[PDB]
Amino acid sequence: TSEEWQGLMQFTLPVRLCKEIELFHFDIGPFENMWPGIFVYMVHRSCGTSCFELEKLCRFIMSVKKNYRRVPYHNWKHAVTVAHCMYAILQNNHTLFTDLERKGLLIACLCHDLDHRGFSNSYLQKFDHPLAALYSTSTMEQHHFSQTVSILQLEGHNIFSTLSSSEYEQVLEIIRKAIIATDLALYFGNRKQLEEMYQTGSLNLNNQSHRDRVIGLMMTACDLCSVTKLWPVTKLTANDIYAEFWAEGDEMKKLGIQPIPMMDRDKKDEVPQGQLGFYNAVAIPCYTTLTQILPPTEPLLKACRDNLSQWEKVIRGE
Amino acid sequence: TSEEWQGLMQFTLPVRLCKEIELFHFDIGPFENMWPGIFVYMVHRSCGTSCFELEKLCRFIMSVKKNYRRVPYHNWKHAVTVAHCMYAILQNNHTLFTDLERKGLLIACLCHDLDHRGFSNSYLQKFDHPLAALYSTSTMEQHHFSQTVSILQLEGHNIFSTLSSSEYEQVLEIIRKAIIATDLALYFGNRKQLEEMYQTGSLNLNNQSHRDRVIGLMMTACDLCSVTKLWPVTKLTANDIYAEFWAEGDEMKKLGIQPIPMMDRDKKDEVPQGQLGFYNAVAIPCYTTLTQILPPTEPLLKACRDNLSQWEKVIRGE
Amino acid sequence: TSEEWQGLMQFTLPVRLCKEIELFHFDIGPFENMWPGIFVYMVHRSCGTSCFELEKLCRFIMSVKKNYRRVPYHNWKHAVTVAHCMYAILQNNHTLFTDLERKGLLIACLCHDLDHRGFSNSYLQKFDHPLAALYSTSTMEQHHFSQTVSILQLEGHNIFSTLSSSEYEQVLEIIRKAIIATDLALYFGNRKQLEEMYQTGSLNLNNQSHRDRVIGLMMTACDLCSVTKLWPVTKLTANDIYAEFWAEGDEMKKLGIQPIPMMDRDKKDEVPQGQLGFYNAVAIPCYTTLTQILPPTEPLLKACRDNLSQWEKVIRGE
Ligand SMILES: COc1cc2nncc(-c3cnc(N4CCC(C(C)(C)O)CC4)c(C)c3)c2cc1OC
Ligand SMILES: COc1cc2nncc(-c3cnc(N4CCC(C(C)(C)O)CC4)c(C)c3)c2cc1OC
Ligand SMILES: COc1cc2nncc(-c3cnc(N4CCC(C(C)(C)O)CC4)c(C)c3)c2cc1OC
Ligand SMILES: [Zn+2]
Ligand SMILES: [Zn+2]
Ligand SMILES: [Zn+2]
Ligand SMILES: [Zn+2]
Ligand SMILES: [Zn+2]
Ligand SMILES: [Zn+2]
Repeated sequence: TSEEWQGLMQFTLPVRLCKEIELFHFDIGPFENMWPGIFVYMVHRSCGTSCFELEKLCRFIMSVKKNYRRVPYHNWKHAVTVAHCMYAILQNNHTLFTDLERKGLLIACLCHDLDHRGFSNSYLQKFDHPLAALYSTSTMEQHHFSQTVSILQLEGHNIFSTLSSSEYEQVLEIIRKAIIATDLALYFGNRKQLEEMYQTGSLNLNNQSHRDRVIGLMMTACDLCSVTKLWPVTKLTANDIYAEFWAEGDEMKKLGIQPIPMMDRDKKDEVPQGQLGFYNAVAIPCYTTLTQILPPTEPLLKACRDNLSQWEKVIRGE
Repeated sequence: TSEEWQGLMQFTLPVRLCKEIELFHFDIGPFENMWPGIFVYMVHRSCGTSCFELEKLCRFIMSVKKNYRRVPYHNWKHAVTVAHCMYAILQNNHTLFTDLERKGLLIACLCHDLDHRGFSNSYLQKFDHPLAALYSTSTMEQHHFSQTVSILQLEGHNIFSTLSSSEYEQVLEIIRKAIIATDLALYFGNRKQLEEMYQTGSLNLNNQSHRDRVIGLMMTACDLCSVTKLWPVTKLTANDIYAEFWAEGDEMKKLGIQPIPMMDRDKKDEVPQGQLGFYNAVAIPCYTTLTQILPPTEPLLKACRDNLSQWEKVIRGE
Repeated sequence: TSEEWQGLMQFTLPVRLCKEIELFHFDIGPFENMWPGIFVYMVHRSCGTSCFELEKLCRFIMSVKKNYRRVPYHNWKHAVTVAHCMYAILQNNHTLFTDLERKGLLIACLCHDLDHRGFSNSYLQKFDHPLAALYSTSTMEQHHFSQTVSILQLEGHNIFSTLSSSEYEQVLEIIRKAIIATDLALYFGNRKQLEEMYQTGSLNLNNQSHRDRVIGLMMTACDLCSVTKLWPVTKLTANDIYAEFWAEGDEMKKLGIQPIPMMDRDKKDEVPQGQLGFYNAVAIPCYTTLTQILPPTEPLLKACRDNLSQWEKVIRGE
């Protein structure tokens, strides 16, 4: 049979990639046509060679790719990079997650920014975009999930077709919650709640609502993982992130609204301080809390701390 | 019937766009997939919901879009922007124009830069481009009109198929004259003639040759409308315009010909003075004459004057 | 018949292009859709109007075009530019080459960088790219030839189908050797061998191994021809070349490896000196040796010397 042939197959990457893909700070490289193979490899090791029908999975991946746009940062590369961070979290916390959760989270990560234009929810609201009228909160993230479902509904694209309806509904809920959690506006309340539950000892991974929160934080951690790479990667990725911010800032000015300094290309000198503020208020607390809840995710925090030191070095002019 | 269903339909934009589209200084935004809807809305309000068969119009628009190139300034965005300026002129001078003229001018504006490479007529002549051998004068503009006719001749693309042959020939003439008028080399003689006719009182909109001239000036005014937007839009658009000039300047240097300072990227410091010269010699007289002939177009002149003040502010280092 | 109709046809370029295409320092221009016609013209003058079936040749050219990537320098424009330099060498040494060699070398030049990503062999090795595992030496060049053969094997794409098998095998060998010779790592040993054979008088164009070497040097000379154009072209092309180097340098840093100064975007100030070093160690000796072997290629050397003087002028701050 088809599932039998797939059970005998072994997907391999080049030697260097096989070794370094296990590292949290792994970079997926500039060869776009290798990314699908990298994702499939990650799925095979974390879930198993029989989790998805290979032909369907490849079809799904290429359709997802086609629905990411040619923008500086929120592109196809970002999707696969976020998926890799989730892979590393899953592999280092392997006894914690179900089969469905492992399937769902890698797929959710790949799909989490589908059809992103490179603008924030705030801009869409201010521009009075049709999407903002349809989704009052988490505008883009609700759209990302809608795009995911549309791709799954295409002929030969339902990678979950072997699941029972019960399991199908469960994995789609996992995916929906995970994608919505990537709305950074929801992160602040989530981390604060998780911190309180961790300190009191009420935090229980057997409680579904607690579990959803932890997954939500994992999604933030993966989404922000540019700050957890080695310095050369972290610095170069920041260029792409700010390219998008400045473009939004330009568009804000066109609406007659002065953008925040983060999005203003006339205030490039304020970036190092802005980075310091971002690490202190967002990135460091994210990985600190995640490390508390999941100690094997420690390397993410260490790398984030190291990049913080590097930005401080920039500020001093060193 | 089909025309009956269309008569009952109402096309609407988001609330902010409905309000601000009526403003001369409106910016169409960075969401490309909203531009076709914006154009259709403008056609519906200025001409009527029964001027074009909707399915044919949409097919036509997408084909026009496909025939604009990915260049910094003479692109699909420019086409829709010029069309909007014409919409605002038409709406504020609504008793003056026939049904055919309103149809023709919006379509002419959308098609006026079809297949533009981002190079001027002068460069094509000097490079000895096949187009320059075919069209000795108004080289690109003659090509734009030829592209328009080619699109109209495609199956299911003749948006004027309901017109009589007499009316069809009239609208195509309106379109041809309007597109040729966007050759800025022809503007100087046209404005000068219009100024003389306005001062003597010989200018008569009932005279076809006079009428053609006024339409020609309207086309220049719409074509140049970047200088009539608010300062943030005007300044950012100037970046795109000069990107193309510098690219042509590079190509001129490759032919062994020193380009004019306007096209020389080594002389970026001369841009503010070059802008002052452009407003004084071209933009201000254009909108001054247009305002004299059509007083409701006044906001274009006011905005042009304000941008002139801003460029003077740049020169002073303020 | 079909070959008879083609024998009566005459392909012509615009007047300026017909004249200036014969010059070694000719620039092909920014009009992409004219490049196929330029190549066909060169083939017709150097080989003959009956060397290729026109319909097959055009199909082949468009497929080759489709398999070049949108990279700063190793793109479709580079392919046609290298082909032009070969055309000029062939035309000025017209009694030396067979029909097969003229066919082969122009096609080899057009195909010599097929599917280039803008990265060197060294980067692919260090990234552990699948291609490096398959081709241990001349990694990209072996891939370029493989892409060439794949295009020729497509239906209606075998432009050499009229050749006998013997001749077909000969032209494919000419093409293979020529493409492999564009590996600049192989150039240094080749030029050194040719210099020794020239000085002793052992160099004999009737010896196949000697002939292969000379063709190899011709391929280097054509590949590097940016340094043989007039200064404005040479300077602007250098921008594209370094754009690719800096991108590779960024990727090297992402692997945790400090790149050589040539590829480091933080060391832009070292470029003029790097250019001086490149001309002295690579470009000048290449064209000096080529001019010794083929005196009519002299203009390439003169232009290279002139560009060397220009870079020295930059260093002095003049
Ligand atoms: C590496 O640096 C960053 C990475 C990042 N990665 N992902 C997301 C962001 C980022 C994206 N947007 C953010 N917002 C959006 C809303 C904006 C307001 C609400 C003021 O419109 C506040 C800032 C914030 C705070 C961060 C982010 C920001 C970064 O620097 C500020
Ligand atoms: C906002 O600034 C401009 C907007 C513009 N929008 N549209 C068109 C132009 C522009 C385009 N080209 C122009 N020409 C072309 C011919 C050129 C010669 C004839 C010397 O080759 C003279 C300048 C001129 C004078 C203006 C134009 C120029 C502008 O600044 C000079
Ligand atoms: C116009 O300037 C150049 C044109 C060029 N055109 N083609 C190729 C190159 C070029 C491409 N790569 C080169 N290498 C690749 C290997 C690299 C090592 C082996 C150190 O990785 C040494 C430099 C070298 C020496 C030259 C080249 C380099 C140039 O400047 C250095
Ligand atoms: Zn997102
Ligand atoms: Zn994201
Ligand atoms: Zn034009
Ligand atoms: Zn225009
Ligand atoms: Zn090469
Ligand atoms: Zn090459």
